[PDB]
Amino acid sequence: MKVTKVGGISHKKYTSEGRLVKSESEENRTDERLSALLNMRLDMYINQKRIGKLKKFFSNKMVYLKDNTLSLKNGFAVLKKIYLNENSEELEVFRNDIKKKLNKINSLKYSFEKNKANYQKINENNIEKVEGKSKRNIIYDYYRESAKRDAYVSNVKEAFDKLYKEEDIAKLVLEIENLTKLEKYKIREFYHEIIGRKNDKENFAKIIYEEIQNVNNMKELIEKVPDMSELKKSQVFYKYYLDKEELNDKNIKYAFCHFVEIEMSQLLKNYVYKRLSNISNDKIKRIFEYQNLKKLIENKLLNKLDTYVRNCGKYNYYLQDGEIATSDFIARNRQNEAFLRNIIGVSSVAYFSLRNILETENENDITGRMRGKTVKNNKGEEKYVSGEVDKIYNENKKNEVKENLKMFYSYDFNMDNKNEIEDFFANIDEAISSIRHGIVHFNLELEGKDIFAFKNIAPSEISKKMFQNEINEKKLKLKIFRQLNSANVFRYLEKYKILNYLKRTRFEFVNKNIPFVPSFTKLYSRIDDLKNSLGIYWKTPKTNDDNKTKEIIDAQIYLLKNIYYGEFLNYFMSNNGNFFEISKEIIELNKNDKRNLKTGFYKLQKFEDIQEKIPKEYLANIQSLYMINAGNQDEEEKDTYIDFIQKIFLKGFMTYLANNGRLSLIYIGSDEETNTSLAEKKQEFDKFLKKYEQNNNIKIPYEINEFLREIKLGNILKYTERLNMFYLILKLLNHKELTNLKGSLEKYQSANKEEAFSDQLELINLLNLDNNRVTEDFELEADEIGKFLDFNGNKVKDNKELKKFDTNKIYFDGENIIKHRAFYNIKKYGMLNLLEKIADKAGYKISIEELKKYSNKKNEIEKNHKMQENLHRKYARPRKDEKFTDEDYESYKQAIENIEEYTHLKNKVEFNELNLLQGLLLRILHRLVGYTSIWERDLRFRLKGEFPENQYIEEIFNFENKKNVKYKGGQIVEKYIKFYKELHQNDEVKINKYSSANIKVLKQEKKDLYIANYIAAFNYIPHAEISLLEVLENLRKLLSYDRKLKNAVMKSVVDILKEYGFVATFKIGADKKIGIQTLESEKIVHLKNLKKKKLMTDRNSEELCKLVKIMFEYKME
RNA sequence: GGACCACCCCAAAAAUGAAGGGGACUAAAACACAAAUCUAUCUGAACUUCU
Repeated sequence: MKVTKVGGISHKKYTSEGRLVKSESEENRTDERLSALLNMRLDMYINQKRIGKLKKFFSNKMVYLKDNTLSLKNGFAVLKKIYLNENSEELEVFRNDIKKKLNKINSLKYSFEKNKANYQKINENNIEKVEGKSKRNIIYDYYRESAKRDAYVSNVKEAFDKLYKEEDIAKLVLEIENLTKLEKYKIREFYHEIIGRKNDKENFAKIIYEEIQNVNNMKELIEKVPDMSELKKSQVFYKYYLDKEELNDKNIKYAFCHFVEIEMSQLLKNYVYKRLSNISNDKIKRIFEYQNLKKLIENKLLNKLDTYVRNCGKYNYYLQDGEIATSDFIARNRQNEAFLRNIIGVSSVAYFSLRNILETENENDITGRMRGKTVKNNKGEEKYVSGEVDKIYNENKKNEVKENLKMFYSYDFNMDNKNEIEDFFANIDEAISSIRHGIVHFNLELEGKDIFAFKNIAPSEISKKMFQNEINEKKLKLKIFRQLNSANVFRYLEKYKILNYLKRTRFEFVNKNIPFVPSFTKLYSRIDDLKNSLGIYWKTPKTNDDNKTKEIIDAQIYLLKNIYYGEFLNYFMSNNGNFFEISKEIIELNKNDKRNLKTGFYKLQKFEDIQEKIPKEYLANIQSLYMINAGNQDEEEKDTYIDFIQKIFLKGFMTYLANNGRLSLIYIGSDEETNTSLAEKKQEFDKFLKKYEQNNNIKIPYEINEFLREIKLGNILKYTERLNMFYLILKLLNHKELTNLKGSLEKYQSANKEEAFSDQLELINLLNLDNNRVTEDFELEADEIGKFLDFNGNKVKDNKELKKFDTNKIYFDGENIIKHRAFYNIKKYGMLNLLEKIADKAGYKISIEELKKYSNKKNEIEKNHKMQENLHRKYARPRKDEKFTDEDYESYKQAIENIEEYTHLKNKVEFNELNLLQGLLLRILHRLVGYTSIWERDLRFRLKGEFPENQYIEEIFNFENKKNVKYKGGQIVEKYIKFYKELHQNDEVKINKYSSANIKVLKQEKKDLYIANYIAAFNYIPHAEISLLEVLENLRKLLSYDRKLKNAVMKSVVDILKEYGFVATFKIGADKKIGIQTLESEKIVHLKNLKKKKLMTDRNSEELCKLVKIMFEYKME
């Protein structure tokens, strides 16, 4: 019986009591909802025809008691009178079950009132510490210090041994294995015999409640009532005497037999009672054996102790004198703390992209250095430091640094200046340290707009000139023009069809601060699916070429996309406009649909009670309902809150596209006699743009300038100085982190209800016209292609041998390079000599006969891909004969087997499997940074929670800093280890665990705490001297303080492997060590109906599937 | 040490059903103008409807 998450209501805890709260207003809804749940649904109260019809009848009928009346509500002998549609003497049968329903509601009503806000900053002897006020947090605050931690473990072991006696558990493990279904009560009623409730309710329940009223002291109650159970005496001390008695070492032991009994009950509710669950039967052996169970419960109370101490440190920076942490505070706090862990992550990628752009052989980072400034010696006071930008000019890498600078920036550098460039790398490195110090100074003052302030940083002569040549209104016109050309618009439209387009649609480049809008891709893809379900009148372009259709749709998307973000979202979100005209329409289109008029079970019924009076506030209510009902649906689904919100922005867009009034975008697209006249138009303009990247200010031809005269822009940033440094960070970022940085700045604005990065998000969108997808005229040294190719068993290195290698000239084709898109990302992040070593171990090479088979099968896919689409059409919509007999089935099987063995073979010689491998290795390493950033935030929280004094702890978590008294030099791990040694100076072996001889094994193997500097600096990527399965091993050792993070390491790695089409079965041995048992590429099922003949056509090739398993296991030497 | 196959919080006279609830409160995800294609689509309830 779910109580919350049903309207907009949710349990939100407050100062005086916890409260059921309708989404926005803080009024009490606890009495309103719990009176509404006080009803007996009459289908409970009961092959598939008589049963299935009666359940639909009595689900409408509810039996409630308002007020002490048995009247029924619309949605045995007394049950049939309702079925024959025909008072109080009859319905008194149900009060036996409604009194059990009433007592559940009164117990839940008291369950919400005690779930109140706990954490309160206090001020005892001039230090600001945070304590809990709840009954449990009084126990955790007693054992808060690290000295009393061993007494906390012993009291759990003492309480566990008084409740569970090694054969009561041993019989209880047997009953969990020896059930399948409907036998839960035998486990349950035996477990109540272990606790002993039958000699508790019947002997002490009514006795002890009288004596609580008299003696008002636990010491006097035990003297008054002797011979209590050790668990019952533990329960009374928790409820009636824990708030108001002082905690001695003798009376602290009463609270632990109740804390252990909760944990054993929570294990039964998850692994026995509810759903069993779907996990295993081998899991149960690991959980419930007595020596494992005694270890697991104390490994779970020590988790709950450490989350308290971590919360007392987290709520010490974020809270004033002065305040109690209500759920309004806590939820806003988490969305600001998740903001910080995304800016720590964006400065770890920006270091990493600055290490590839300036190739360091040491892979050792970065201060201080990257400009030449001398410093005084101990003797003589005369030296010159080793600046890495001056290490260019010793190795003469300036032909290669300028090559790496071109991939990130597209500015024409001149390495002969060499003082202008060393000032440019200073302004990149000072910009990353500026947002690094912003994380520190978002503690004393909660203003996130000042972490991108970039104060006291003057831009270079390059970075000023580079920014103004990417903002001014003439250059943005030649990026709109490049996006129009690259989307094949000039080839599939007439000249006046697009001049009429450019006179109307304006290009902004304004964030508009609207939450939860769908992207237009993922919304264009729904059109042909939803075309019949909604009154759309659209025609997706269909042509018999299927490479022409991909290029018309790529022009169909881009032309409608600038309508969607530019003109549409200003119309569709103004208070004048049709938002609720469409929102009430789609709820009616689902209600008045067929087969929902049969049974009124349409899914959009839970939206009809929402009005909200504003289209912008309506989304913030739907996006609030979405965030509270995430994680309920399994497999998961097309989720309702996103599916409903994609219908509004697609019905409303196609209504905005019909009314006023451009609708010639359908027939783009149609006149084949026109496309002959525009066939070479894309080639003439692309030849111009390659002459534009070689030199900008040449000349603009007349046919170019007729488009550029009409392209209109919304807003220009006008060059403030602090955006100049924020631009240099964003060019050092891939697309996945750049949208995470786009998302985290939007979620900061919607959480704090202010606009603070509206100048920053406007500059992210001026990088949204920069992704070119024909990337990026980089050089392709032909030796570097040929480390993956084997010409007669040897790597092709000579450029003449590459022409000798192939014949069909899908490679070299002199005198040029075919320049595949896969080698862009593998070289920008290179990670190019690494994937040589992985491919050499796995034998992944491009054979001659395997490349020769490519050009044979390439002239056969167009026969196979067309024949697959034709036979699939007989399967989906026959409409004529109700055929697709078995002779069509076997012909469809041989069609998709040939597409499968070609697409696996196309992706190998087009290097798309290396672009998938590089995309997979880097996606894992960008995710594991996000766990070491949680570790850095939760490291200062445990230390500030343990020690509210000792202000030197904050001096650990600084990054230059020149101010520190005790911990001067080093990064976080190098300064934490000397904090750890001077704290445990009397408690070896813990010093010798971090001793200077032990630390060399600890650092080289990247064990317990040196994996944090290893992951966050991306030190895997040049050499990989420790494998991923040992990085993931050492990260779970690092995150062992928090169990929800130690468990979510492997869950986030399996889910990354599942996005790239792999099903991973890891094994974790008896030693803490991870190995892959099996990888399989996930099966694309064809013909999902007909229930017997599926085809399973796996996505990634088996040769790539082996090659990923080597990548996790690859270690240097 | 065994992840994937979470975690935390509140509820013990009557109301021993702790056989219950809660969590944007806490992680994982999801949402976002990168990419990638061979999975009919569309309704629904804990396989079943559709033109």
